[PDB]
Order: sequence, then C-alpha cells, then structure tokens
Amino acid sequence: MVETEPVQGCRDFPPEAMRCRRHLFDVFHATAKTFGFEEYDAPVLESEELYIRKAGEEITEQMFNFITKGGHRVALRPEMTPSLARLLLGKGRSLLLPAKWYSIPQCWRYEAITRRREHYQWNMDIVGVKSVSAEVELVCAACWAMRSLGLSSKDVGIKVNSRKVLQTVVEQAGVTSDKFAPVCVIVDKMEPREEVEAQLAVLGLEPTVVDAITTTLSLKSIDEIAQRVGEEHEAVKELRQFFEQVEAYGYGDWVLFDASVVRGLAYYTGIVFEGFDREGKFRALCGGGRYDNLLTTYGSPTPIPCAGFGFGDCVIVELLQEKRLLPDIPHVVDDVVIPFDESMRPHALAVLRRLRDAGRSADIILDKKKVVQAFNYADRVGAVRAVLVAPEEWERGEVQVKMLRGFAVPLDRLV
Amino acid sequence: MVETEPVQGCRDFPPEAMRCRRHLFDVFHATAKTFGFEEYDAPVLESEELYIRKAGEEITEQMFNFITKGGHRVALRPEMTPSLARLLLGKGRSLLLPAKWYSIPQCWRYEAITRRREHYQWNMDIVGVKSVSAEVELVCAACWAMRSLGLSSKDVGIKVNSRKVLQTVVEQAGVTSDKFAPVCVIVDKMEPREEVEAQLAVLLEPTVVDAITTTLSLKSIDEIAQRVGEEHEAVKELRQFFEQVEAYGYGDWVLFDASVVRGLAYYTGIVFEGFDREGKFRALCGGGRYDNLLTTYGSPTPIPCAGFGFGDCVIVELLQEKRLLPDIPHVVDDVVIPFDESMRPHALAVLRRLRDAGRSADIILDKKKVVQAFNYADRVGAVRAVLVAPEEWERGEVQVKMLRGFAVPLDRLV
Ligand SMILES: N[C@@H](Cc1c[nH]c[nH+]1)C(=O)O
Ligand SMILES: N[C@@H](Cc1c[nH]c[nH+]1)C(=O)O
Ligand SMILES: Nc1ccc(Br)nc1
Ligand SMILES: Nc1ccc(Br)nc1
Repeated sequence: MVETEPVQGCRDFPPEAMRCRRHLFDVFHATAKTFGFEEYDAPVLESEELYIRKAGEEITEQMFNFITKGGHRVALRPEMTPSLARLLLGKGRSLLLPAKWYSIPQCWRYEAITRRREHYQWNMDIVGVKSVSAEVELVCAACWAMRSLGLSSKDVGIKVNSRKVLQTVVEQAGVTSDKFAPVCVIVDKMEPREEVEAQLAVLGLEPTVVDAITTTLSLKSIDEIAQRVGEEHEAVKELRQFFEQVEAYGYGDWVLFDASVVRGLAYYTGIVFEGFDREGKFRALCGGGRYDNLLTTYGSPTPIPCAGFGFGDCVIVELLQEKRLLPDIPHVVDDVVIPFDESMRPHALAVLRRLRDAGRSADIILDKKKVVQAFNYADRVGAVRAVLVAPEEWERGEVQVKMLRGFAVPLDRLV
Repeated sequence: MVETEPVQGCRDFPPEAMRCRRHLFDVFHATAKTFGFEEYDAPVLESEELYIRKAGEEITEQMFNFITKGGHRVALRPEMTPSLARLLLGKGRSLLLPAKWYSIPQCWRYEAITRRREHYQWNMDIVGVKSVSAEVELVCAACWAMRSLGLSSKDVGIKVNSRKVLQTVVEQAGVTSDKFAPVCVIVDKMEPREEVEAQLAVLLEPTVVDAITTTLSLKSIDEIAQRVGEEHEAVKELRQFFEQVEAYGYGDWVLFDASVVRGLAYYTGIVFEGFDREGKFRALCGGGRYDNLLTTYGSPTPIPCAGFGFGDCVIVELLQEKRLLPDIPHVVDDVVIPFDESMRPHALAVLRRLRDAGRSADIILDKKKVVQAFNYADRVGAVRAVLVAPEEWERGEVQVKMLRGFAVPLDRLV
C-alpha cells in the first residue's frame, strides 16, 4: 500500500476540511472586494536571492529551498511581500498609484522537527500612499474580516506601534542605521529577557543603549512616548492620526497602542501592528506594517511607499473553534433527480438539463438504485429537493417533487 | 536591481492577468457547483513514489522532483489524480460513495528548454460509479464549462473512445496484460507512424502491430461492432454513453474517434479529449475511466473511478482566437472623496456606512484635489463618486455623481 499520509508538515483538504477553508477564504475575498483591493498572484517558486536580507530573520532562517537540475538556487516562498515587490518593480512607471493589491498564497518553511511547513496567508497591501490612511485602511480590513467571521472586539484586538520611536532612540545613541533592522529582529524576540539583551550586545550596542531600548518598549501610552521624544515627533503625530481615523470609521474598540510591538521582519520603517486574542491564548492572528524602503533596496530609482499585512489561516481557525464559530458546514445541493428505473434515465437527464440551465445545483442518481435508497442518498448530500421521474407522471408532462409526501409538478414549473 | 522576471517557465498574475484567470476559474467553480461536485485540495508537494508507474508516460518522464534536506524523494505534482487516489485510499470504508470531487491545482513539470513549467488544471472526478453515466456527466461538465465561456459546438467538440476495444485486440494476440498500459502510452504518440511501430516491437510481432493500427483507423461504432461483436463491452457502453449525452442535449458536442487513447497508464475504459474544430490547438481537456488505480495503490476492494483534467493555457488561447476574452476592467461601487483633510473623519463614517450595506468602496487615501480624486475614481472604474464637503455635511448630506452632481441625504446613500 502507498503512503496515505501527506508529506511531512503538509495538510490534506478533503471536502469537509475544504468547506472550512473556503468559508475562511470567502471572507478574505469578500473583505478585499468591500475594501477595493485587486487580486494578484505569482509563482510559489521564486529565486532564493529574493529572500537574502542578512538581518537574522526567522523567515530567512527557515527557508524551504533547493537547487534545480540546472543548478539555480530557488525556494518555495516563505512570504509574499518580496514577490509583490518584484511585480511592482517590473511594472515600474506604468503602474497607476495608488494600488491596492491582495492575494491568498500558500507559503512555506522548512524546520527540522521530525512542525507545520505550509500555511495559506491572506496578503493585503497598499502601494503609493505616504500617509497613515493606508495603515488605517489595512487595520480596518483585518478587523472587518474578523468581524465577518463572527468575532467581536471583546474577542480580539490589534496592537499598534511605530518603529520610528525606537529608530530615534537607537539613532540618538550613535548606532549606525544598518544596525536598526537587526535591532528590531532581536527585540521582536522579547515576547527571554536575558538572552535578548545578550544578542543586542553581540550587535555592538553598549548597556546604556540597551537600557534605553528596554525602557521605551515598556512605555504604556502615547503620552508617555510624547514625554520621551516630543509631541511633534513623527511617530506621535502619525499614531494620533491613525487612532483618530480608526475611531472615525467606527472600529476604535478594536485597536490599541502597545510599544512592545515591532514585528520580526527587517523591512518595516513605520507603523507596525498585529492582531491578538483578548484571552491571551494564541499566537498572532495577523501582522503587518509600513515598509517604505523595500522597493528602494530592490533597485527602484524612486522610493515607493508601501504598507500591508499577512493574515494566516491556522491561528484564526483555532480561535474560531474555541469561540464556537466554526460549526460544520454540511454539503448542499438544490435538486436530486431520481430515475424511477433505467428506462426513465433519458427523460431524467432532460429534466436535469433544465434544472441546471436555470442556475440550480443538481445531481442525478448515476448508478442503479431503488427509489428509497436514492432518497436516502439525497438526504446524505443535503439536497433541498428530490425530483422523481416516473413513467406515469411523465405521460402527464409531470414529475414528482418532495421537499427534504410528494407532489406532482409540471415540467415547466420546476424552475 | 533584483530579477523582475519570474522563475523560468512560470507565470506572474498582476491584476489584469489575474482578472482573466479569475473569469476562467469562476466558470470551473460554477460548473462544479451546478453539477454537484465537492471541492478538495492537497499539497502541491507529494512523495515521488506516488508517481513511479513504469509505463514510459510523458508525465513521469518530466517530473519536477528534488531531494529534501532530510533525504526524502519528493516532487511538485505533475497531475492531481494520484493525490486524489491517496486521499480516497486514506478514508477507506468511511467515504460515502458515490463521491464527486473537484479541484483546481497548479501542476508542475521540468523540461530542459531555454517551455512552460506550470499550469492550473481543473480536475473533476466521480468515484464509486461503475456505469457510463459517470463519463457522461464528466463529458457534459466539460462541455458546460466551455459553453459557459461563450464557446459553441461549432467551436469545439469531445472525441470519445474506449480502451477496451484495443485491450481485446491485444489480448487476442496473446500479449500479457502488463504490456497493455505501455501499448496505450506508445499508441497515444501517433502524432510518427514508423517510430510508433518501432516502439511496439521493442515492447509485439508485426501482425499484432497491424491489428492495432487497423482498429485505431475504424471510423464508426458499427465498424467496431463488426470486428469485436455488438455484445462487446465497449460497444454497449459507447452506445449508452452517446444515448445519454443526446438525452442531456449535448449530442452536437460529442463524437466517436477510435484513435483516442490518452497518454496515461491508468485508463481502463472510456477515454475522451476536447479539441477545437479548426484543428489549431492541442487538447483542451482530457480524461477517462480508471477502475484499477486504487487497486494498484493497495485498496483491498476495487474502486471504480472516472474523471478529467482541463488545463488553463490552451483554453485561453482558444478564447483569445475566438475573441471571447475581452479585457475585464476593474470596478468598484463607490469612491468617497473628502473635500479636504478636515473632512476625512466624516468621509470615513460615510465609507463605513457604504461598506456595511454590502457595497465595494474606496476612500481617497492621500491628499488630492477634488478633480484629481475624480480622475482616480474613473481610473478604478467606480460606478459612483461620493464627495463629502463641509457645506453639504452641515445639511446632513453629501454630493453624489454617477460616472452634474446631486446632493443626497446620508440615510439614502444605500
Ligand atoms: N510579509 C509579512 C506580512 C506583510 C504583508 N505586507 C506587509 N507585511 C509577513 O509575512 O509577516
Ligand atoms: N490526471 C489526468 C486527468 C484526469 C483526472 N482524472 C482522471 N484523469 C491528466 O492529467 O491528464
Ligand atoms: N513563514 C512561514 C511559512 C510557513 C509557515 Br507554516 N509559517 C510561517
Ligand atoms: N503534466 C503537466 C504539468 C505541467 C504542465 Br505546464 N503541463 C503538463
């Protein structure tokens, strides 16, 4: 017998599981459409050179990579943002801005544990908008998706911060700019306190510079940030604008400030955010931020402002299961056409044709079955209606219909 | 600068191209739903052992395979049917039959060219149905999809045959059953006549080759009946098939062709493939019955299956030729325009309302003068522009313009 289990760390989606995934994706698509984002896609296979950022990111550390027969370094994408940037850079001058693009790529990782190696990740990005209205819209989109799935602001929130605060603190200490990305990557690991301080020292930062970083991540309000860097610091004005705009849109209860949020990606320059459950039970539900320099690093002759997020398919489902918002969605079909016997099969097919022409989902019983077994089958597939095509009714230009006693119905009136 | 081109043989789908792909997939999904099939999926990465069939298939010859860091032989799936079989075999007794399952996997191949290495392929399969009604439904589904895209029976058809005819001819000649799959794979190659005869010899004497050649050239079912009898399984089944398609109303879409075998080892019965009537393109779709596959995978009981694959590349070329793929421009219901930044908070409340009512809506995100905001609305294909200006706002109103303006109460926007 062949191996029935899927490849290590990968999921199968038989129909039952697929209906769940589809319920989730319906919301991602519908939210994107509500917010005016355009779908795109790109190959799961990208050049490895695309992901070499040299900041010690977990995402680059766990690349699912391999060498082609031709000898080229490729990888199954660990994330989508670089692919997006490649596409944007390809279009160059011909891309109309602003652009709002989304996708739901499967993304990949390798880990030596004998644990998940793939997930699907909703990506939403806004390109060509300098102002915080982008981040506002993005955070609202994430909340909208969660609310659409049945969650409330009692269940979840979005923690919001700006990396510009830390930038200034690190830059005031005399640390070269190139160290800033590594610092964010290290400080993201705070969620072992001694080991984080140790890694920062290896980066070449003295104890007092580490102290200033620690203190600023522990400041619990925007006013406290204001005391440290000033009320007219870019981060303060922008964070204030952000919260004012989310409040105006009606999602104020969903969002809050948290100075410890930095995210683990090298490329965020400004506002960063992540979704979380209010019970403190799960990892991040989604994550994102502004990354205004990425396209410049890729060689764009002009700077292109970008912001966006990723929203995974695994943590959200666990949360929905906990909150009892993922009831089993059973299969449905409008009609099941039942030939009384094989001599009625041709007539039954004409009926089936009609039903499908009118936009109805319909089965016909394919093998030889007795009527009552055909009826049981109809119930198993969740048919709303059984349509028995029997010789007596057929001579009267009729069929028998039963909603799941029967009724005789003219053919013309079935649809 | 980084490489902007995608990896060799792979396609990018920026929004314009993605809208085309989505138009196609909408039809695949909608056809599956119309026909009562259930969606499934499985990993693009499968074990290589899953595809080692040893019949010289093109599909096994061109596997995109590699070795993990852990040392396991894996591959990006060249097709979906083995993955389907794996899932079916996993469920075993607990799967309710009949089952009708579909998916739209990306599938992969490696070729030493300078040419496509990936395509998307609609798969539709019926599991647990012994009778030709399965193949009927499958062929009708394919036609339905093509008709849904704007094609007619003047544009395309489905050639249909049964491998059982050839089975009998080969088996009458004394050829061991294990040679039958290789014979089909070879005979599928009929488009170089001398080289096909040569490959069969490496496998069968000249007179056995002669009988194979003649039977592929027979132009009707009655002619098949003369050779193997009207009681031969292939004859009865093909007759039933055409009778059922006729009854469903797709008789003009289908026809008999004794040269159709397909290139896959596993087909046991009816096989079919879609084609354009102008003879310009490769096969549009292909499939057949494969009643032994699950048995080869170790199923303790035989499980009848039939299905097809329907690629995303040839169909699009055909639709482009027939001028059935007009550019689909982006659309959005509303574009909310703040008169200036002091109106942004009010504009956001309006945006919220519009979206609450099920409308697709943008708000102008950066600082723009009104006329530039309006131009932007037109570019994104907005049906309606909603200007939120201080004067109207004090009256509990906004300005609306369908793409002169009108003042409208907030309550009446939706
Ligand atoms: N690529 C980020 C998410 C993101 C999308 N756009 C911006 N950020 C991640 O994987 O966490
Ligand atoms: N796997 C086949 C198509 C198919 C699906 N089901 C049965 N046949 C192919 O790629 O040609
Ligand atoms: N980056 C990444 C990829 C795949 C999974 Br599962 N999680 C994270
Ligand atoms: N089997 C297969 C795979 C990929 C492409 Br492109 N064509 C055929």
